[PDB]
Amino acid sequence: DKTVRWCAVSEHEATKCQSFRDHMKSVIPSDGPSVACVKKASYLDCIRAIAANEADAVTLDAGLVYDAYLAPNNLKPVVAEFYGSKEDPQTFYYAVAVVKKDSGFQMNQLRGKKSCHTGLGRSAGWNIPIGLLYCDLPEPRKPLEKAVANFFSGSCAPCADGTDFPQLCQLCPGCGCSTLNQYFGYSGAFKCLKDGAGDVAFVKHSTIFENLANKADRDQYELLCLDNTRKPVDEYKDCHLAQVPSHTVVARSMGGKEDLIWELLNQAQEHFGKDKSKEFQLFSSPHGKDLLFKDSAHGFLKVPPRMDAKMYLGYEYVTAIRNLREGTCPCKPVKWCALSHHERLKCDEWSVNSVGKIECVSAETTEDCIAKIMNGEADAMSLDGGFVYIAGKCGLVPVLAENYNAGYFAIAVVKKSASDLTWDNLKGKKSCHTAVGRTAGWNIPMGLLYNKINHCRFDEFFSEGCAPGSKKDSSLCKLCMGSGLNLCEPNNKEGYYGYTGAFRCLVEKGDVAFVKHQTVPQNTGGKNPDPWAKNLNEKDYELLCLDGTRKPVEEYANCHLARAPNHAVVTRKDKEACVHKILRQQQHLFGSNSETKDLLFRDDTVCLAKLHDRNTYEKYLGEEYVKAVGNLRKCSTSSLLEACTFRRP
Ligand SMILES: [Fe+3]
Ligand SMILES: [Fe+3]
Repeated sequence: DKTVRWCAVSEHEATKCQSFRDHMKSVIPSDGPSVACVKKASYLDCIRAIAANEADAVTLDAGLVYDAYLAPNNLKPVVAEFYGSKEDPQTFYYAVAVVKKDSGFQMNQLRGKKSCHTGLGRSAGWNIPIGLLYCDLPEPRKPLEKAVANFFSGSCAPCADGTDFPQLCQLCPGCGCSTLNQYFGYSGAFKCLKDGAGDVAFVKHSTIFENLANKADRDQYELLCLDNTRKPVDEYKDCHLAQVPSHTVVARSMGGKEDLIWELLNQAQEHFGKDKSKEFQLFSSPHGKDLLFKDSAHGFLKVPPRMDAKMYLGYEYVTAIRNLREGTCPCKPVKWCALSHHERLKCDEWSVNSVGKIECVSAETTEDCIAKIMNGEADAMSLDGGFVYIAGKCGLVPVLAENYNAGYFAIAVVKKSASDLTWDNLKGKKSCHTAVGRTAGWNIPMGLLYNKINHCRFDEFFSEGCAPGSKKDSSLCKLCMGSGLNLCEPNNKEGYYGYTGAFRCLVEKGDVAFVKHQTVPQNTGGKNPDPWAKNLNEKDYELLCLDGTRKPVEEYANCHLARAPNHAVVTRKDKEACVHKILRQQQHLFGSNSETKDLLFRDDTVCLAKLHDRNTYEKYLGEEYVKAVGNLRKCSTSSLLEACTFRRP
């Protein structure tokens, strides 16, 4: 059977679920998904049922999505309710901290201020703010209301115990837990700020726009960011305390049945969704409100499959809630991300030589490493410019660049014999790329080549090639040299992967190689002893310049496609300051003063530079690069980038 066992937490939810079940059978062919209605006492019993393989799916709030993920349940998000409507599906809400312009403080200065909360136990209003501020709270931090009452000088915390902690109702005496209180609710908390009662209001990114219709009024307010700066209120996407998902269907991490759950719900919304006018309505019921799904929902979106819970909730939210539940308070060692066996051992004795200042975490892919940096499992790692872009869209920032001497050059290399080749028409020719998605091998070359054909389906412009990372059936995987599962894979077990592998690809079967400027010289004249390169001379190879001419290899300065942003270290903004510092020390202690090739960093790197003002993926790579990458993402297959862009379209 292709049955999805849906978990209800009430008799009304069960009744609607049974109706859901019956109407599906009139709509879905017998070879398709069906529904079964398991009923439990609570969302946690549902979570446990799903993990115990007694049910498959339930819809939860962000707090429960965290519970569902914790061991031993290990559930993940698979489908997302969206709101607003089809044009612009709203899946998340942002918890923000609104303040008045020129009030002169930031998040790390909230102690002593007057606070406005939507209500005790509420999320944007209480749980999130308090969870981020937890370790700033005075001890003892239990009971939490007492700690909060000894942190802000006075507050309006609706439904707080004003009798034992009157500070929490100074701005709304009695702490009224109803709209009878003027400072209650999302709109009430903002009023507490607007009226001058308080200095900050913990609400949602939308509260302000729903209570002030004119931009002139809104310009008198700002948001507190966690980097201890401020931004305007229409920039909440870059200045919030947490990005929270409104309503999320969860399922087993292994054992699914993600694919059926989506097929079921996708066809459910197509026949019974918003404004479908049937006897049965997926987003309402006469039996009660918000059964199975929120009544205000407009449809379902499929959660990208790379997404796990910690990634879907986000670093900030997870930090907040984790603090409230564990209650554990503390520059601490940098946890570096290693991608392979050889990289790991190099890291391991970097950790021993460091006397603790650097620990080592290992993952199997770069994107798995970035995911660990995002969610806290790891801290830093060095990345090609094409991966810092991905790391940027995912919320990370660059802390340091690799200097080898403005960075390295992206050159297109050709065999001198074949002298018909010019940059102006390589159409129908054999191409060699380091890997799809990287500066020299793809982003720059295919960036420029995107402008002159107006599309990124490059397996049709070129005849064939090796671009490790393309779908293994593509014409840009036919020249690759890996055997078995390694054919065309973007790692070492594909011989044509990397700067030099792409040049080897040119030597043995390609017509042009997109590569850095030091690659040909460093792999010719016997400098590389492996048979394929040992007897090569760099004079047999030329570079294609953009004007349309050709030029020898060692005068790349006048014959390059563009300047390439240097590789860079990336981390979370909440560790930018400490990763910079740890590393620079570890550099004049182990710098220019890898056992195989280029572990952790490229060994030709001489020092790690700081960027001053270019600590953003947009300001480090430059506008013309991100514009190019933006054009090539249309044809990109990066599952991690698909997850991060789901959170930030
Ligand atoms: Fe709420
Ligand atoms: Fe690179």
